[PDB]
Amino acid sequence: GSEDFQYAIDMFKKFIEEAAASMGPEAVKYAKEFLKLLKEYHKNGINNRLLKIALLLLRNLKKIVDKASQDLWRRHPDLIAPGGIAFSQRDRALCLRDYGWFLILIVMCLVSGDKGPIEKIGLKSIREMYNSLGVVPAMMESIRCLKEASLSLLDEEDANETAPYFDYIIKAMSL
Repeated sequence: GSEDFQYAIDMFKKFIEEAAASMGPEAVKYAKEFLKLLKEYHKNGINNRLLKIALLLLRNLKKIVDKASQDLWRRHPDLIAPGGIAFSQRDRALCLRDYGWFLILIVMCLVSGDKGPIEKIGLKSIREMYNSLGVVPAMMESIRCLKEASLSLLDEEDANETAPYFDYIIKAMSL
C-alpha cells in the first residue's frame, strides 16, 4: 500500500528532476507544490481510490506514449512524412518526450482526485511547462490520444472514472 504510493512519488520526483531544466522554474515550482499536496492527501486518507488507477498508468507510461503517438501519426500522417515537423529524429524524440511529460502531469492530477487543486496547481504546472517547451506539435490532439491510450488499458468503471480527468485538462488547455 504505502510502497505503492512511494512508487508513485518516486515516479513524480524522477520526472521533476528530469524535466526541471526543460519545464519552467515556475512549472517545477507548481509540480513540487502539487507533489506536497498528494503526500498530505495520502497521509490523511484523502481520495485514496484513484491511486490504483494511476499506478496502472504509471507502470505503462512508455506503452501509453507509444500507443498514443502511433494513433496520432495514423490520424495525421503529415506529421512524420518528409517535410513533417516530427519527421526528424531530434524533433520526433522531443515530441514523444513532451507527450510523456504531459501524461505524467495528468496522472498527478488523477492521484489528487480533486478538481480544486487540479485547476489551481496541476493545470498551472501543465501551462507553465507548455510555455517553457514552446512549440509542441499537435499538442491538443496528442492529449486526446494519450487519453484513449490510457483508457484502453482500463476496465469499464475505471475508464469512466478516469476519462473526466483527461477531459478537464483537454477543455482547460483548449483555451
